[PDB]
Amino acid sequence: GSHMRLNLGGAEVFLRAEGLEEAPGGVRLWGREVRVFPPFPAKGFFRHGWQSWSLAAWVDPAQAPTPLLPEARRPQADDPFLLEAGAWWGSGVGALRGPDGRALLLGALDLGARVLGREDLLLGRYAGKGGAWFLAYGPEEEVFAAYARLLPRRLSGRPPRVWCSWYSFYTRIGEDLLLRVLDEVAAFSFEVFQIDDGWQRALGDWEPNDRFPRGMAFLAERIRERGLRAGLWFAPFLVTADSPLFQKRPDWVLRDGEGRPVRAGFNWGRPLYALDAGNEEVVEWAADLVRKALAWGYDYLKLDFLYAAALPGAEGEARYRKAMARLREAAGEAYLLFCGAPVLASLGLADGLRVGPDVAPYWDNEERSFWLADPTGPGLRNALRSTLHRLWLMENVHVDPDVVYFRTRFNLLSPEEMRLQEALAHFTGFKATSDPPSWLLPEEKGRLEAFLAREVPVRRLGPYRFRVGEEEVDYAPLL
Amino acid sequence: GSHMRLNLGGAEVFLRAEGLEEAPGGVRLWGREVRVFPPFPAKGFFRHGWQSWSLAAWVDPAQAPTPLLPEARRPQADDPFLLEAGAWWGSGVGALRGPDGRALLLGALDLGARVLGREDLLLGRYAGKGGAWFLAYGPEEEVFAAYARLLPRRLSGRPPRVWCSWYSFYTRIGEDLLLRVLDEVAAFSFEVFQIDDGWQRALGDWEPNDRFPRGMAFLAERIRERGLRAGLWFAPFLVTADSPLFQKRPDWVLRDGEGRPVRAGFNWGRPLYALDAGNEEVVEWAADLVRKALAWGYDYLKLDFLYAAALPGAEGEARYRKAMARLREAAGEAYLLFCGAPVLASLGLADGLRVGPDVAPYWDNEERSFWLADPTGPGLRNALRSTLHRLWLMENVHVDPDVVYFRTRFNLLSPEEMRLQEALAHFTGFKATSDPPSWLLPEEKGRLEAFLAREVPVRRLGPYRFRVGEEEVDYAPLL
Amino acid sequence: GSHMRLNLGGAEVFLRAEGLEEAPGGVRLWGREVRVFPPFPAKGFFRHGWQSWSLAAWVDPAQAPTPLLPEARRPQADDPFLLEAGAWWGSGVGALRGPDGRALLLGALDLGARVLGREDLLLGRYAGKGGAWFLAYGPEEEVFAAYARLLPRRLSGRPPRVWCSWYSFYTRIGEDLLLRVLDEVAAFSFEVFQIDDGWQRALGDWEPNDRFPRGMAFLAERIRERGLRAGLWFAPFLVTADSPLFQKRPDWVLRDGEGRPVRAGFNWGRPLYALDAGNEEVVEWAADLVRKALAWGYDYLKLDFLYAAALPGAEGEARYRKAMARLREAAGEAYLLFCGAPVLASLGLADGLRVGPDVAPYWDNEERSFWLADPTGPGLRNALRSTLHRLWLMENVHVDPDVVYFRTRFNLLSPEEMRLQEALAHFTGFKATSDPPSWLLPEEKGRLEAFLAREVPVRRLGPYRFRVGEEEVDYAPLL
Amino acid sequence: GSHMRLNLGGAEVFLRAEGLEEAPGGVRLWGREVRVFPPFPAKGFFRHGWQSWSLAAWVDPAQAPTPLLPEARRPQADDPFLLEAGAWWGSGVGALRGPDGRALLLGALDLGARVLGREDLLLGRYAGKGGAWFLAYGPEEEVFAAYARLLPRRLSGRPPRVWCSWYSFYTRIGEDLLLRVLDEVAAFSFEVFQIDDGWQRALGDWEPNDRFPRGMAFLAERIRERGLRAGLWFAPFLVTADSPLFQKRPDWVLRDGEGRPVRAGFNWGRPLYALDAGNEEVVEWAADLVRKALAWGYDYLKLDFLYAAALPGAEGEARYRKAMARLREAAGEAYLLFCGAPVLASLGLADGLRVGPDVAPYWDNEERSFWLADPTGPGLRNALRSTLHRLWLMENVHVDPDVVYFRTRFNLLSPEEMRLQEALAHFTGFKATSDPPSWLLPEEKGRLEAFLAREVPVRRLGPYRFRVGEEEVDYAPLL
Ligand SMILES: O=[N+]([O-])c1ccc(O[C@H]2O[C@H](CO)[C@H](O)[C@H](O)[C@H]2O)cc1
Ligand SMILES: O=[N+]([O-])c1ccc(O[C@H]2O[C@H](CO)[C@H](O)[C@H](O)[C@H]2O)cc1
Ligand SMILES: O=[N+]([O-])c1ccc(O[C@H]2O[C@H](CO)[C@H](O)[C@H](O)[C@H]2O)cc1
Ligand SMILES: O=[N+]([O-])c1ccc(O[C@H]2O[C@H](CO)[C@H](O)[C@H](O)[C@H]2O)cc1
Repeated sequence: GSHMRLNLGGAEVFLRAEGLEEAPGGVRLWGREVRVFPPFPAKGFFRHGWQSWSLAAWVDPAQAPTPLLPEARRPQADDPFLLEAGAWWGSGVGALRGPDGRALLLGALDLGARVLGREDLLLGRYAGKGGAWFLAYGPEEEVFAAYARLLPRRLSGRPPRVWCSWYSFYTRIGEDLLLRVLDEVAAFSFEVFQIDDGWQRALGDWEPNDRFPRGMAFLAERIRERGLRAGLWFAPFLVTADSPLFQKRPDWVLRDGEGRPVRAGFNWGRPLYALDAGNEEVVEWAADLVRKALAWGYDYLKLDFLYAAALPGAEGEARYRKAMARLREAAGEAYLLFCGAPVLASLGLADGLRVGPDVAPYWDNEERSFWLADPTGPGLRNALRSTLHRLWLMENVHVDPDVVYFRTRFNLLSPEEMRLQEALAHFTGFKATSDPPSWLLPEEKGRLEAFLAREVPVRRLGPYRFRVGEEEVDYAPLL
Repeated sequence: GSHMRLNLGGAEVFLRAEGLEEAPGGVRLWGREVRVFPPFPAKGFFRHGWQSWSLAAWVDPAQAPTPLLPEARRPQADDPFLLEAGAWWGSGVGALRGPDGRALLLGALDLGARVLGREDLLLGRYAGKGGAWFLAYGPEEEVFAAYARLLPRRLSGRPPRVWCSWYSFYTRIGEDLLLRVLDEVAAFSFEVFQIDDGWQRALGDWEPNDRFPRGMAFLAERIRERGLRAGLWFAPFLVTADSPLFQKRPDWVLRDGEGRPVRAGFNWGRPLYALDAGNEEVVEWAADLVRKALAWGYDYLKLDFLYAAALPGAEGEARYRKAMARLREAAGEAYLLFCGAPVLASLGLADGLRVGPDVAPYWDNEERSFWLADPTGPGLRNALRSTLHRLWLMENVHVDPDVVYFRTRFNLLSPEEMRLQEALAHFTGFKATSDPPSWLLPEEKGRLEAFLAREVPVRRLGPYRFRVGEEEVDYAPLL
Repeated sequence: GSHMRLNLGGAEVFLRAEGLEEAPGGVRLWGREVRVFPPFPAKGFFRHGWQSWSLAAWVDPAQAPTPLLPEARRPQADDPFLLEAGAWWGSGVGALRGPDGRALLLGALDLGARVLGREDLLLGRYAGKGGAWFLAYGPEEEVFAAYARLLPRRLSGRPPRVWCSWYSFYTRIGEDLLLRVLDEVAAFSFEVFQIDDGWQRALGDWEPNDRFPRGMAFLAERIRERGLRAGLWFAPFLVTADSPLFQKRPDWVLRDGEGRPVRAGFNWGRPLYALDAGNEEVVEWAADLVRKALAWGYDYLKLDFLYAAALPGAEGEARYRKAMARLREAAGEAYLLFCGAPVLASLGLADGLRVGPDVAPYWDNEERSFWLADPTGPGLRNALRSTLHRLWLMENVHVDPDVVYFRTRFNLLSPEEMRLQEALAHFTGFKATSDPPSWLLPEEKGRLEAFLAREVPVRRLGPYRFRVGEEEVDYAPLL
Repeated sequence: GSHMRLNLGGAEVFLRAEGLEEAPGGVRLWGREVRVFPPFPAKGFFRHGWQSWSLAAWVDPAQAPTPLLPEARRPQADDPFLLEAGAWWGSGVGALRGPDGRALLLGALDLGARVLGREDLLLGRYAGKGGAWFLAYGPEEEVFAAYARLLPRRLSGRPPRVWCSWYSFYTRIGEDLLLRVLDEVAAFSFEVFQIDDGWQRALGDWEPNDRFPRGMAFLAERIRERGLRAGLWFAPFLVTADSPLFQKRPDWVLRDGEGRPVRAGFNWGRPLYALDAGNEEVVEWAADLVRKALAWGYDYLKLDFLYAAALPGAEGEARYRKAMARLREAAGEAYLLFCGAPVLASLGLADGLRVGPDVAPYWDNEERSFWLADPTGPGLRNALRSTLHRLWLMENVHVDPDVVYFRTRFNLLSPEEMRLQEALAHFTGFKATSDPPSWLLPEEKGRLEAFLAREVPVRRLGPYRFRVGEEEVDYAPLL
């Protein structure tokens, strides 16, 4: 639309927008597409990925992006559009970095936007109908905090302290094994005992399998008989070809313009498919999973692979928001942890939000991060990189950096590496682990109990430097 | 739209169009697209190039068009569309030639139209919204003459006689050098002393450089103190990546739909870019250049590379014509010579129009003409060929065939070749040279003054046969 | 050459070869190429990899072989030929498996031979000039055992018990650290303390680095002062572009026919190159390294990346065997452990031979095994698989299955997985670990010493069933 | 073959050769292929083209060569092999440049060699049978002068002073026109009046055409009636499809292994073909051209396009030498100027040798040099670049830099540009022009007569700096 001139952060900025208003910290723009030109040579672009596991990092806009491999896995890495592109696109918000350490930020205030970054331009484009934008120029942390104020919030007190079954036993869980672990776990200051992936018969068959013979409502009662809330994991909108639901209700599968199932990724050794979050029947079967778990005794729910409800990217965020809005009301005031979730379109609905890739018992699988050009794989470095670039969302949701390791048995991480993750859990307030206590040395049990029981003050000094208690922790070598 | 039958030129012509009425010399059609069927086996297509340097010739529609190389130079050679297509498209007007030397001519009367030629069809397509057409069948000269009278005019008496700095010193000009030449030239019957490319600091920095220390107003006053008008050259809408304005106003660059600068070609050893001529702030800045030049004392302006204001082709003619309209008037009654310009969309705005490629001190550069298949390169043969096929515009504008050579020093043209170009200058009456008189032999100093200072009577007897004075110049060998 | 008929193993076998005579357990053939036709529908091909880390398994010859990725790593994975071909080729020996669990085995008795497998043919081709073959049909174990007895032996009593620095500290080793560990390790029933990769300044600069200030003779004397022999690791024929010797002696680099250095793969983040092992000046410089190490006080040498001396595959085995022959003897009666080595061309020269990929503190890296289709990467599953299919070499060399893990700290293996690897160490009798005892729990310190210090009796009952002590270890699930 | 160590120029040098002897200035090597490794990081490679027009220049061995276009023209640019290659090959001699301004030179002493240049290697490879090499390390000018001493010589006094018809009239010559020019030319101190291309009926029809009605023996008599030797131009081994000879003797055409004519280039608007210099009939018909011209009165012969006798490159040099050996004896002690000739294989037979591309009346046709990546096209810069890098041959033949311009009429060159060429004619002693005296201004006539009549002392200071008389001329900006 119209060419406009503006004074922002003591700089002259030129832009193209259909309308412009004032706003706290910067300005409000309107238009299906807006173009914002930096008053400097731009050295960095803030490339914000789409969902939890997606790369969030400052990148060189000059050099070209590297294709992520294998193609089967892109639907579970990012917005399919941001990866097929030969240019640098991001989801929702972008930012260019001036030579003085300040950032020109362009951020959507409605669903379904993307931002393009070149060294001379920030271009915002709504996939569907137009919408509002926020534009700001200033120090890096102020412009991101100013942007966060203008998005939905949902801050439910302080985030609980969770013991999570995933990052030790993975899918090899079982009612007998978790009963024993529950006994040792209840001696520590946790608030929630969360069962992760491994209890269900199949994706879409969310009923206990052979290794949970007394069902899920039994387990949750023993968990609360120990003064602990019971948490359960679902991938509500995910399905495989082998799932009974996929053949019993073929009209529930999300299909493209030719009726082929939309590809949703590759995991558990199998191609993944999505249930159609636009189908009101499906959204109800999904909300019914929430209430079936609440009836079972669980008041903490880990809703995973949530990008499947928003495929194929920006274009699907409006369906996604409608569908998670219904699950949100079905859950009442149960805790909802969004995982693999479209990050910005979850604000206001989620209670905690995973903001990076899976931690893992290792720093980096170089085969996946480097040879396959996939920074969304499990790994402590991949986890930390994106989480550091999403902490500005602590204003809007409990930010989940993922679990913290204290064990050295059955873990390749170094003690220095482990303290980097521990320090972000302090900073966000989100404290979880998957460490079985019988895997902890006595020295390590004590670190875990001190970690849960004390609120350690922590301060941000710069983008990668923190003061945790009185230690100074620096993350800048990581990148 | 509708199918129609017609008696045109005593033959029966089938045509498809939305409307039809009578017109001096043929008929007017209406329609975004129109189709005309020749009542003969068409043996030639008149392929009319977009801009001054584009090819304008009769072509064999049977044989395919050769790609022009290198690809980077295509935007400065023609409408990009006419060079990507695998068929014969023309800009504005096309014609089919019968076995009796008569032409079936279809020509747009509004901006933004191309014409396709096969031996069995003339198709006319407006890029933008629809418009009117002129269809006519008769002798070659009358149908083109008839077409001309329905297009805008601006015939401002007789064209001035110009001494031009380009075709001798190229960019290696300076204040002291041109003062020395001004002294020599002022002894001949010139009316304009015009400083060409070479005085400016950079494209988009239209202020004098280190070799014009006393500035450009000084130089105009020195020129007027000899009874001459002062001419100046601009390329207003052209810009390079190293130009200061490309960095200081990146929002003025003409960008495609993903924010990339659209390429305007390759000259002065660098890639070329365009300022956006639909950006009203750009048009007034360009209009200001005209005012600054008038204020400096110049009342003859060579505006060059004007295609850059009409990229990406027929689709840009609307934005172009308006931007040139604002220039046409900041100029008042100054003389505007249009160079590298969309030919038909300039009519009624220019006083003078280049209609062929640059002349050069040589007949043809076979490496660019043949091996790179680029007939828009500098060369006397290239220049004559497009000029001869656009003489029919002489009642709409001063038709500039480019400068005439009289020197044999620092020139590879033969005498026979030089007198072809002289002849066309007599015919159009646009008389210009670049020869420094100190480079001239006493013989040649005489022919130069003989040429400038009496009006030789000149007659067209064929498409490529001419009687100038009494000389029967025949241009049929060259094509 | 000639067509032949034969009674082998009570079945009638057609074969083509230049010569034939009797042999213990089958027949000897002669010929540069020989062809053998199975008297059955062959349901499996034994694909024998070239070097220690190459794949050695039974494969379905019907289904095509998957390309190994990335291409840069192919020279360190196998004979380059076996990875470029679209058929199933093996190194030295192949076998076809009948429906009755019996094998038709063809195996070269000289250097430089490959064996091709289809379900209808065993073809054996010498790369260089011709040689002799062993053909045999019978039970799987006896034909491989029979093949073994015709190849060179060097069985030097019992294999020493080694503490190895690699699978705990990797390259981050130093004098002070290994002194601390030497103290802890010297309390267990080890015989060799072996310093692995990490002491050297660079590949081809085999002098101590900044972290071994007192040098390597010092460290050997400290090791012997505890009643241990001192081991040292070299990669003698490997070199990187930044290695000083790559610059100071460019004539020692192994070059192709146009003078380009032949690539040896990609490790330590850099491209790998080879020193030319047909360059006698190189072989003596490499022989000098052995002498220098003996002079320093080391009498156990792990010679690694030995494939670099045999590039580009079967064609290099002649140059390799001679270069290893000169090393075998500068070593005198020192113990030579061959790693990354051409398996069959090492026999009679090595005292010990790695026969599988590296073990790792994890079962499998699915990104390298599956998605990059590289079974030569580090991993316990990869290690067991090639080791089980080369146990038949135990009467020719000490068969090293790689180190055994007892720690659970800094290790992702399960206990069940660890005892698979322990079992194979008992079976071969090659006992080694890398666990720093300070990393061990009191339980694990006990099993380590139990493991080192009494000889457990061990029996093979199947190809993948074993009785170690009394445990009936079954390896059939993993393949 | 054998690895050898050597002390050369006070440096240790390593090489691979079959034999080594001592030799003045360096050493003599033997072998079909030799490899020489620099004792420094190499910054430049001396890439020596094959024939007169071929590029001779120092190049960056690190960056890749650019394909020369169009493919039709490669046979007349260089050895077809040096252009098809993805590496840097040269004809006959190569050299690597140390950081101190010294050169390691490897040069063939027999026919049909090429030299490869990498930053770490100089590789010599004889196409046919093996041969001798010269190897030297030292200052750049000494090693090239040392190499030249070991090649054939033929120094016939001082080179004549020639007036040549080519670089003014080109093919548009004629007996009447040249008679007039002969009259003005004889007033100056020339020794030879040479008729160039344009007198013959066709390639292979070496008889006077319509514009020489009194034949060639007439013209040569009038030339000597003015005290001047008469010189004539031939392309003896060249033919086009249109030539009477090409159809009358199809068995004379040089054909490949399928009987197709070998492509020899593209000139005079037509594809070029070669007569087979291996065919003894052809070599005689060619020697007969020499004697037919001597019978006519001409004692100076310009034998052009001589690469056709040596196609397809190094492999054809032995035929070429045999065939020019016969023409050399047929010519007796007539002067033979070799043009378009294989440079090193002509030594000993030619009297003067063109060592670079055609001069032209312009500095550079950027369309051919840059867009078509063809530095062998006509042009003063292209001429100078190769000639400067071949002056070391003044020891072995009269080195022809090509004609010198003095006119400014019908010439685009600048006076500064013209003096660069004039200075190389002084330096070599080879003085020629094509300037018709009636095209010279009086000032310019006087420069020409002073140029012919005085021997100006000239001195080489460095690779690109000369002292001509007392002026210092610097060529280094050129490259
Ligand atoms: O690289 N991937 O495609 C990929 C990333 C993460 C992942 O784990 C998610 O699912 C797990 C349960 O299956 C855990 O709940 C975990 O906490 C989740 O974040 C699975 C696959
Ligand atoms: O790309 N080409 O084919 C091409 C480049 C430059 C050119 O010259 C135009 O700009 C010149 C100033 O630079 C002169 O004013 C000249 O009179 C103009 O016509 C013509 C053609
Ligand atoms: O490319 N690979 O698949 C690969 C790289 C290294 C490696 O380790 C070998 O070298 C190591 C030292 O760097 C250890 O000594 C180890 O014991 C050796 O076997 C094995 C395989
Ligand atoms: O770029 N080419 O392919 C090309 C180079 C030189 C050339 O000229 C040679 O032939 C001329 C006569 O035809 C003159 O004798 C001249 O002196 C010769 O050097 C012709 C073509």
